[PDB]
Amino acid sequence: AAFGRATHAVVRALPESLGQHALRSAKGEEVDVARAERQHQLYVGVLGSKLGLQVVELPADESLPDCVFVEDVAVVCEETALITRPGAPSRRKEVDMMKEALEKLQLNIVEMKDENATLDGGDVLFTGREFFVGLSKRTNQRGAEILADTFKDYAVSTVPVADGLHLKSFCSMAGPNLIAIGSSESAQKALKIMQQMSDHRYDKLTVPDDIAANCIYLNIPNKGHVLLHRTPEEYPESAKVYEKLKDHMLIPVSMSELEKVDGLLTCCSVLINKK
Ligand SMILES: *c1ccnc(NC(=O)C[C@H](N)C(=O)O)c1
Repeated sequence: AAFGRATHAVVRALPESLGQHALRSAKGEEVDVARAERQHQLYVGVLGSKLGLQVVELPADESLPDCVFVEDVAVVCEETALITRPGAPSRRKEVDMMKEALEKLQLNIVEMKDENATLDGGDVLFTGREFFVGLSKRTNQRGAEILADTFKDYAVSTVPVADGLHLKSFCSMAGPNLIAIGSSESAQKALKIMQQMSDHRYDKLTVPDDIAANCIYLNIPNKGHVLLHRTPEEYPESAKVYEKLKDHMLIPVSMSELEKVDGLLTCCSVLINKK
């Protein structure tokens, strides 16, 4: 029942087409697809081999270049899975394989079907106490309302997200009651709005690189606090901050290639607690 407890993870392999065809915020560097695949394979190895989660590995689909980013297509809370309606219409065929995987794991499925609702899972921060939902270019108010209707036990509030970002482009949970947050004025502005709307006072872990505020926190039996964070080679000044979590088992995980198409650590798995 502890926050961040997980027993299962759903992931999805990336297709060769991701290199040229995945959506991306800005034209930048060439994606090395082979290197992205190696980094994705190590990421899966941490969740499954190192941490012992039961990993469901969905196969790549060359016609769905963003299909590695499974977090955008489902939000899981306890035994209920919301299958989302991704803001980019061409990603909506990703939900099919996800719905099948979650149904086989015996989760109760709720599908976002409203033709006026969109929501990317990357815009959803679940603190263990409530949800914050980014209103972005991919997630709209109607999507937020359907999420609130799906998880009626939890408060849900919204926060404006800028540009070609998701809410978790600059934050994520780093522990119980602990929000990792970027240093930018934008990231700080959104955190202030979240904190004002909440009944609770959260502790913060502030990192100097917004993108490095996306980490994966897990509570693993016989291990305790676990945190996957970006490496010192990628973001040395943010890695230094994570180093001061002395009761966390810290695991540096590279994601530099998928970051080129805006995908971060949380985006690459859906985590489930089957107690
Ligand atoms: C995790 C964090 C931020 N964004 C995502 N999703 C994507 O970027 C998907 C796609 N490349 C896009 O919408 O641009 C995952």
